[PDB]
Amino acid sequence: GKVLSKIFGN
Ligand SMILES: *C(=O)CCCCCCCCCCCCC
Repeated sequence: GKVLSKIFGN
């Protein structure tokens, strides 16, 4: 959830 945000970001 933070990845998409942290990995993926945005
Ligand atoms: C927040 O929603 C985290 C989800 C980010 C997507 C990860 C999907 C892939 C999961 C398998 C990778 C190995 C598991 C740690």
